Amino acid sequence: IVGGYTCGANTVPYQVSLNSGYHFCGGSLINSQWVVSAAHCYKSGIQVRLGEDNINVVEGNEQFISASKSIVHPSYNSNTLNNDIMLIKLKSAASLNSRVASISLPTSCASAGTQCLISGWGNTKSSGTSYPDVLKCLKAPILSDSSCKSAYPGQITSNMFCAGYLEGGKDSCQGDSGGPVVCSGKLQGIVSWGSGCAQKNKPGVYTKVCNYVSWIKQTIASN
Ligand SMILES: NCc1cccc(-n2cccc2)c1
Ligand SMILES: [Ca+2]
Repeated sequence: IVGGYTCGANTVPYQVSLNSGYHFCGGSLINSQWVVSAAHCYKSGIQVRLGEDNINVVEGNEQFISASKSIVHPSYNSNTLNNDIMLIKLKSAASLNSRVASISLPTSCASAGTQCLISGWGNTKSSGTSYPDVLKCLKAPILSDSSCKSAYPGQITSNMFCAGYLEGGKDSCQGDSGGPVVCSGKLQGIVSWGSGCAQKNKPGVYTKVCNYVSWIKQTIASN
């Protein structure tokens, strides 16, 4: 997160860190056994880390649970990043509490102008490289489809939306991938892609979660 703020420990209780020897992506806990992330975060040997603030220090509220299965969306295209969504099942159910909690799926899509919270342990620099230990947060509005398409000609599908600031300075970044965009207490987006970070006229692009609720529910119901 570039141009954000320190969230505060366990203030984003649905935020997970995906770890394969090191943090590599964010995710969102959607029930005791399931995490939603980006398809471009797919790899084998994933441990889901819940209740994290400082990802380099065991602070006492963590739960570390290995993935038993990952399910990349059947229509994910890694070239265009269309359908950039994946489900991860935990080997055992997380113990839910005030600091480890699921986030609700949307019942409808959120409109341009809606204020959202984007979070993660990604790069905090727009030019350089600096990775934080503690969770960073950014309040950002959803941008109009037209402005999103104008920013990225030929690249925005119906499964994507832009959020952030066309002036730059405030954005998600490398390592925030797969993490949450939460608006009005619903998971509306997944950190997906962009062109660099916090650059003028290059806002963050996010997987449009409301398009996938049926797939998520049915997949969970049979797996
Ligand atoms: N600024 C949007 C964004 C989201 C997720 C990742 C990246 N990124 C990947 C490499 C460099 C930036 C950007
Ligand atoms: Ca920790």
